[PDB]
Amino acid sequence: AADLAGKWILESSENFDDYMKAVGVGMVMRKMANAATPTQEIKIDGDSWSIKTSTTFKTTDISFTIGQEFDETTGDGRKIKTTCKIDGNAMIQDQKGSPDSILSREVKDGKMHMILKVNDVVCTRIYKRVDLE
Ligand SMILES: CCCCCC/C=C\CCCCCCCC(=O)O
Repeated sequence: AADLAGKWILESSENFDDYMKAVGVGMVMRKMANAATPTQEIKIDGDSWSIKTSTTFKTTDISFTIGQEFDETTGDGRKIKTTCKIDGNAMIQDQKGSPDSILSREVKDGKMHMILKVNDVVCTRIYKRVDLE
């Protein structure tokens, strides 16, 4: 999963609105989030990670150690317990709360595929790399 490092910008999205409805995001915030073109900046040092997700209206920042449970507050404001692990090509962010959700990221054919799963909803968001320097 080491190649997730760098900067990424959203290229395509499928079923994000239903994902947000399932986790309880309100109407106005869904309007903003659906229209957004977020960037993700991912840094990796050994088993230490950070991920900054930026939009014009909201930024989230998390930092963690692979395998170590930590407190996360999501962009929409849910308090959850998160554990991240590496599974070959993918880094999986397993979120416990109300509701639970699974977020996976992996690079394929040069693009970061982020799959978000909650209850019976699956959302796929594909990011293109932004070259740094
Ligand atoms: C900075 C990101 C905040 C986006 C607005 C908050 C609304 C919904 C958040 C749902 C959980 C996080 C989804 C992340 C999707 C993605 O990174 O493309």
